[PDB]
Amino acid sequence: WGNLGHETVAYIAQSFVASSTESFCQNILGDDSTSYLANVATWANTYKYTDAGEFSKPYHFIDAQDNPPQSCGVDYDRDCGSAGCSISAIQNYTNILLESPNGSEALNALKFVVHIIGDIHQPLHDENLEAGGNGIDVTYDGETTNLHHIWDTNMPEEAAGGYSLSVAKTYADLLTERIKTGTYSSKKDSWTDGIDIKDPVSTSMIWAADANTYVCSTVLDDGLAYINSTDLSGEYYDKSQPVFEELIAKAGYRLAAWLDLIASQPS
Ligand SMILES: Nc1ccn([C@H]2C[C@H](O)[C@@H](CO)O2)c(=O)n1
Ligand SMILES: Nc1ccn([C@H]2C[C@H](O)[C@@H](CO)O2)c(=O)n1
Ligand SMILES: *[C@@H]1O[C@H](CO)[C@@H](O)[C@H](O)[C@H]1NC(C)=O
Ligand SMILES: *[C@@H]1O[C@H](CO)[C@@H](O)[C@H](O)[C@H]1NC(C)=O
Ligand SMILES: [Zn+2]
Ligand SMILES: [Zn+2]
Ligand SMILES: [Zn+2]
Repeated sequence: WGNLGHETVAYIAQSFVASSTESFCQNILGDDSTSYLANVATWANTYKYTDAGEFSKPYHFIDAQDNPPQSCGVDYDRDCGSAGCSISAIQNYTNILLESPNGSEALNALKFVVHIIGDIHQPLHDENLEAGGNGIDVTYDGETTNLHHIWDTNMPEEAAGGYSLSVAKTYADLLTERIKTGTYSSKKDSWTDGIDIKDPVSTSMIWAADANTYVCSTVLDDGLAYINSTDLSGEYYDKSQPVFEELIAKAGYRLAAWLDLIASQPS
């Protein structure tokens, strides 16, 4: 996701974590504002463009070698690669937070988890084709961009009605209400099925597989000729919106569940 998506995911998580989980995170982050998760939700992106953080670029995605839009699937051994991926990074950073929650590595590990649980839920972060759709040129409301970018940024910003942190907070609260009492309330019990703090690979693979199904159903089902030749702010947007909204909601809810687990380990 772009900044709006990541900040939305983070504000949703802040709405669902336990009070002790909140304190646990605020201490690690050295940020006790009411935007504590949202303030750091883009850090991993910032960091990957620095000298020290270049190595972490591959941690934002898993390049699933599947066959969309006819068939989708993610396979950890097949797809992660020797440079690491979203799934191997969730393992590494979760385990840092379990083994050394007070240590010097906990700050970055937490910021990585917050960002990467978000990124896993963006379907094109679970797809090899043309570098997660970066290589696919599109027109969006008259602007030339690419397919990955519209999923990350153009479409969520359009749906949220902006890009600022305060817009993110309002979008988060909309989606949060959908979870508590609205259209997602009968789905959310299934959203933490299979979650296991002792098996970050399996757990994050559930989420990656889930987002990946949308590559076939939604992202690419019109086919590449349609996508090359049509302005995607029309019908493509209209059918994309409910999918990215639900996936952002899931990302937030799952991030909160995972943070609760990490924060509750005895010591
Ligand atoms: N194989 C790839 C390559 C890049 N990206 C993401 C991370 C990059 O910062 C962004 C570029 O728009 O897309 C992706 O998800 N999959
Ligand atoms: N994430 C972003 C960043 C910028 N802009 C647009 C609106 C801003 O006014 C302009 C900045 O030059 O670009 C946008 O819509 N989304
Ligand atoms: C785990 O995280 C640390 C700190 O960013 C990094 O040095 C290391 O290479 C990572 N290990 C794996 C296996 O991803
Ligand atoms: C997109 O259009 C360009 C130029 O019209 C052409 O080179 C290319 O083959 C097209 N790609 C697809 C998948 O239609
Ligand atoms: Zn992102
Ligand atoms: Zn992206
Ligand atoms: Zn990222």
